[PDB]
Amino acid sequence: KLLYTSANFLGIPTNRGQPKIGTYQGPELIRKSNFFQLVAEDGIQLTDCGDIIPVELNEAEDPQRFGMKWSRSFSLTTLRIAERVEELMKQSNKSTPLVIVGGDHSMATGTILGHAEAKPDLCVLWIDAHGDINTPLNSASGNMHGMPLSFLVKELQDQIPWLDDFEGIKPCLNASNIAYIGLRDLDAHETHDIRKHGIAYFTMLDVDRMGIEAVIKEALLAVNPRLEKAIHLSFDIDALDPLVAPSTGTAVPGGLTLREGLRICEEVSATGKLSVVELAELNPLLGSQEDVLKTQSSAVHILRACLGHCRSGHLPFKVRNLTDQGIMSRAAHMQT
Amino acid sequence: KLLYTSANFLGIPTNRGQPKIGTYQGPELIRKSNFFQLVAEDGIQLTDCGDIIPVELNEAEDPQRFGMKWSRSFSLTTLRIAERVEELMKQSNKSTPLVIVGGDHSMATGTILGHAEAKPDLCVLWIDAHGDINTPLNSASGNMHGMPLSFLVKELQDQIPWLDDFEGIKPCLNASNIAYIGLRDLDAHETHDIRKHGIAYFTMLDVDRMGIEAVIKEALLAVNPRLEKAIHLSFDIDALDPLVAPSTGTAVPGGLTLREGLRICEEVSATGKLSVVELAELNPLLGSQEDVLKTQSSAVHILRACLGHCRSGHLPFKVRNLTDQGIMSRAAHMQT
Amino acid sequence: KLLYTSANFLGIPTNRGQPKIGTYQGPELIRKSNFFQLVAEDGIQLTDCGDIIPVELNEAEDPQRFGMKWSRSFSLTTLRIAERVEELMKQSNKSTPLVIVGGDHSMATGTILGHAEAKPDLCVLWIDAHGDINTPLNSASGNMHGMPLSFLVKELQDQIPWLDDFEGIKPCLNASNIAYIGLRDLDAHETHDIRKHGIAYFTMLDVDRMGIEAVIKEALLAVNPRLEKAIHLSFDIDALDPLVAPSTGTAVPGGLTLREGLRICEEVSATGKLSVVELAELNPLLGSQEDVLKTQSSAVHILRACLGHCRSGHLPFKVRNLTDQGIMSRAAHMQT
Ligand SMILES: N[C@@](CCCC[B-](O)(O)O)(C(=O)O)C1CCN(Cc2ccc(Cl)c(Cl)c2)CC1
Ligand SMILES: N[C@@](CCCC[B-](O)(O)O)(C(=O)O)C1CCN(Cc2ccc(Cl)c(Cl)c2)CC1
Ligand SMILES: N[C@@](CCCC[B-](O)(O)O)(C(=O)O)C1CCN(Cc2ccc(Cl)c(Cl)c2)CC1
Ligand SMILES: [Cl-]
Ligand SMILES: [Cl-]
Ligand SMILES: [Cl-]
Ligand SMILES: [Cs+]
Ligand SMILES: [Cs+]
Ligand SMILES: [Cs+]
Ligand SMILES: [Cs+]
Ligand SMILES: [Cs+]
Ligand SMILES: [Cs+]
Ligand SMILES: [Cs+]
Ligand SMILES: [Cs+]
Ligand SMILES: [Cs+]
Ligand SMILES: [Mn+2]
Ligand SMILES: [Mn+2]
Ligand SMILES: [Mn+2]
Ligand SMILES: [Mn+2]
Ligand SMILES: [Mn+2]
Ligand SMILES: [Mn+2]
Repeated sequence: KLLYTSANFLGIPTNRGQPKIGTYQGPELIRKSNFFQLVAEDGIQLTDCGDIIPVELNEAEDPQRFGMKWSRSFSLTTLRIAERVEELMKQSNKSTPLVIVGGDHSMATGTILGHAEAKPDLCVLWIDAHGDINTPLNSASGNMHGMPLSFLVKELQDQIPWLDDFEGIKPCLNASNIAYIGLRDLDAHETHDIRKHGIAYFTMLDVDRMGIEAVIKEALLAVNPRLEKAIHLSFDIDALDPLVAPSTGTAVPGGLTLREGLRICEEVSATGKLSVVELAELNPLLGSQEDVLKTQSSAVHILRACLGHCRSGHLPFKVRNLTDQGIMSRAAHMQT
Repeated sequence: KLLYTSANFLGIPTNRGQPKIGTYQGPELIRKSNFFQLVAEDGIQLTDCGDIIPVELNEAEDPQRFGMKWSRSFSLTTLRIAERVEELMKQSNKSTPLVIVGGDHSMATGTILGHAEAKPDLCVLWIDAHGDINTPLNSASGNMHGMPLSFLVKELQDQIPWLDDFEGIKPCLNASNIAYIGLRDLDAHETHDIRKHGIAYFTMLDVDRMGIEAVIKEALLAVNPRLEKAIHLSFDIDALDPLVAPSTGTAVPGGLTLREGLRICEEVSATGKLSVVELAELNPLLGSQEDVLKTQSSAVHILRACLGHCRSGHLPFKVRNLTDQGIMSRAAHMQT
Repeated sequence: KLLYTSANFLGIPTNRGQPKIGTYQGPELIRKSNFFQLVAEDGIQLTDCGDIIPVELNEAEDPQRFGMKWSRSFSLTTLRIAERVEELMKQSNKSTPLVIVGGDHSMATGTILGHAEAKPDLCVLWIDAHGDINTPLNSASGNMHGMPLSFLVKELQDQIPWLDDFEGIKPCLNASNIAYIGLRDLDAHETHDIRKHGIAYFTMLDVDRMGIEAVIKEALLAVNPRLEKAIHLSFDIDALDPLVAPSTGTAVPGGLTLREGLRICEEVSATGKLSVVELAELNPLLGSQEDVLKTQSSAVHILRACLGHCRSGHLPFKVRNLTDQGIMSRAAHMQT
């Protein structure tokens, strides 16, 4: 009765991809929730594989290079993440989805790198208000969480500056393997690159005009037309409207409703090809206590959908019956 | 110009169906609002018929039986409610809708029981995040507000334990007479029963895929295909998204928008068959002061829609004209 | 690459159209935001033309007349506004949109009056929870922000009382030139007038049944069928749901989502006929600090859409390239 009967859970508390402290508490926000319990109530066996420890260098060891902040912390963390994800995905080779909770979105360079080592023909569905595809000299901020796809996309490599410590970060994605949903705050140079190299993208304007059901269908058709490929689902929590996920660093008004979010994850889950889902940019240090609780529960419902939770209900494993307990029913009594 | 020119209002402050104190203040939350005034501004004559007094036994008088909490308080309250609703509906036999404000949802066993005495061929539209159809041995909580339909549905009576004090609670509904809208947190055994006995149900997944306009149409077609039957509309306020109804005991993210809620009620009202509407699970003791105000106003707009309020406007009874007052208009002056 | 390369910005801090203090701070709420900066980042040259000073008489100078509150302050302010807007629109005669930030909605009588002097064949798109078309003897409140269209519509002039100081407020609109979107709280006499004189109107019920995409299309077809006419877009911030614009004086539940709001403005902008947009009823003195921030940002995104901001992204003016900076790319290095 289950598409996935087992899953792995992994925390990655990245916080050097952007300057607001708190994304390192993202994984704990989910472990504190009722997520594990709810997943078990649906019959799925979920193993907590712990946390990856990011490499966090001090300032002297990691000065700006090409405007990037903490780029050596990033290159070392990226390789450490990729190694771990690769090994998790190879022991898994019904499939066993890996659920990753961040951490700021700079982690995706590592998770996709490692994922692609185990499954080189994968596709990527990127759910985000933002493109996360700035090349370093175009980044207005220097924040690495705004650049993680640019290092992975083969077509962009003539706009990435060479750095020795980045050598092991091999571009493993073709522009044709990525589709965006949720965009509403692209930088001009992101827009240029996306359109030039033909990356499939469905912005909130597309969601408004097409509806989320057509958008999901067209995104899957664009990068996984016959469901042949493993799916890496990279879900930025700020893809969702600030009304349901306020506790995140770069919140943008006019986002996906929670329900639109669930629909993306439900459809992706139902392909049977969900290989990795990562959830980025939870920051429980942002907003009120009630803000944190809203963001937490949105995250939990999103992750549950990813593992196959069905809003139209699940059947019980064992169907209970009164007579087995030696109890007299109303129907039985009315008979006698 | 009005489908219903008169209506009755009844409070039922049930609070022994679930453990959070405060649902007993639900009716007063609405009497304190501008509801009565707004209904009068549309030309509808609304009579406040007061409150039913629930039977609330002490612990010694009402211990657990088959895991149910406060089950004798429930059986006695159910009969008291049914008697009152029956008598209100028979004096009413244009029709006169009865508007009931709860109170936790355990009251529905009584309201439907009494309603069905006056109108035995009725149908039920159940608007809820939850199924409220757990049979007692499957209930994980023992809370009666999670069980009220199970006692009414004929097909379920071989899974209801016999209790003498429940004898007068006669199953008056066929599975074929009920349709759900809004579901998103069914228990596994609810799912089993609903599907086994073919109860029409439209979950939030159906609402996402079909749209609320098709959902309403299909729900009405399923249980009232030619508008021959009286309608009992049982509206749990937690059917609506927590963003618009936060002050309720079992809030579930991803609910109906207020507008989707209004559309259900507008269509149900416009059939001319709305016989009873009850609004359950208001708890003004939950949430901030602003939470309570949001929940209150959502409830008021919902109830107004039920009585035929039209968002596209109403015509005046008397059309006013300047000349009657002996006043010179701009047009008149420009003439002379 | 731009439909409008220049725009003017004008504040009108009206506050005598309604009794809650604070709408006079509306323009400053927007000047304090990042609006100007964001508009510049899209390549649009925006000139701040300052504020109009409303005429605010004391009580003795301005007693009630025909139940209207502050009607002489209104007539004098209306003429002062109209003169200023006219002169701004004539120097502008690619077109140069005028962006007006209120101020309560009583200002529209003046802005449309002056606009129509420069462009007499204009059409009006009125985005509002309310009709703002009460004639003075039908107004239950006496608040002028609830009456501004009634003075402009030729067909209504036999229901406007003559007042000498109103003589210069010439009715410049035909009922056939106006379309509403967003209505959900019409007064009965508004409903009567709208239907009698055939004013196009699309309420939230129409938005629910038709969807905003069809609604926009039909509104534009009704009053600007071949895009021949200049458009006056009069956007009441309370058209939007209180969840995204809480800081306004007459908030009504069940409004446009922010996204629906953006879609209206995006389509209106894209006609190339957007001549004036005014944004009314911001009140930063209402609600919490976070309420004010939500309302502010909703306003900013709305105004940006009006000037042609594209949620699917903009192309850069200058495309940057690594080699120009004498930097070695990853691709280049891999070659050698
Ligand atoms: N793209 C961003 C955000 C990336 C967020 C990372 B995510 O939360 O993981 O999706 C990034 O940091 O790369 C910024 C960049 C700056 N824009 C506004 C902007 C645009 C153009 C100019 Cl010239 C300037 Cl000065 C500012 C907002 C998004
Ligand atoms: N169905 C509920 C809620 C009924 C709310 C009553 B209403 O607010 O009037 O609609 C009820 O109380 O009957 C609960 C039951 C427990 N589930 C979660 C759950 C599911 C399965 C298991 Cl095994 C466990 Cl331990 C927990 C949530 C809804
Ligand atoms: N139309 C209103 C609001 C206008 C708001 C101006 B806006 O914020 O610029 O759109 C205005 O002030 O003109 C009121 C009038 C009173 N109704 C409720 C009502 C209806 C009928 C009667 Cl008989 C009574 Cl006593 C009350 C709400 C909107
Ligand atoms: Cl597209
Ligand atoms: Cl169905
Ligand atoms: Cl219409
Ligand atoms: Cs826990
Ligand atoms: Cs696109
Ligand atoms: Cs905080
Ligand atoms: Cs009252
Ligand atoms: Cs179903
Ligand atoms: Cs409280
Ligand atoms: Cs500023
Ligand atoms: Cs209409
Ligand atoms: Cs305040
Ligand atoms: Mn983002
Ligand atoms: Mn991101
Ligand atoms: Mn419920
Ligand atoms: Mn319920
Ligand atoms: Mn308004
Ligand atoms: Mn208005």
